[PDB]
Amino acid sequence: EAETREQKLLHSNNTENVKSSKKKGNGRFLTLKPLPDSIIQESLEIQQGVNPFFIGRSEDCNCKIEDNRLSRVHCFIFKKRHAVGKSMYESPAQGLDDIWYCHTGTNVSYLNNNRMIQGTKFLLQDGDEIKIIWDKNNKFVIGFKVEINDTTGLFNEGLGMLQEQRVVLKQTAEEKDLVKKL
Repeated sequence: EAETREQKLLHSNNTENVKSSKKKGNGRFLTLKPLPDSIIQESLEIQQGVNPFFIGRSEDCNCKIEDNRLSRVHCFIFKKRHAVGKSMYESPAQGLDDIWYCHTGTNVSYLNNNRMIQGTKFLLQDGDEIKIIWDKNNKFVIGFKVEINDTTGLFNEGLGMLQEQRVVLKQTAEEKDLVKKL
């Protein structure tokens, strides 16, 4: 209980939160945690792989990294079905969904160790510290930390199942003829 019962708004204690004042994870998959080394500092939340989740100096992106070096829609993250490797394989992965970091601005964004060169795409993983921007010449880096908290049906449960087999992939499908408009 908490209130006399039915008055401010209605029903059981805190209405047992049917619509729920609380929520957390109602459609969240990744929490972008920018660190202090990055001009940004806190934690963002990409909803269940918004697909796509742009990010840059233009709020038009699914997020906002307020960083001048960003050319508006500076970087462009995407999300889609894992899609098993083309050929061979034994147990595919129908369903699930992989993420795709893809820089599209005029500059370059990256993923821990893979430097993208605009209009480029790349795969993302859990705890994948990314860097929307990186200009050591004038002390300006956007250190970020991809933190997958859901991983419900996320293929590979988000955990970079590898040691060294994921390099930046140039654009594709014209930013899927959808991210190409930014």
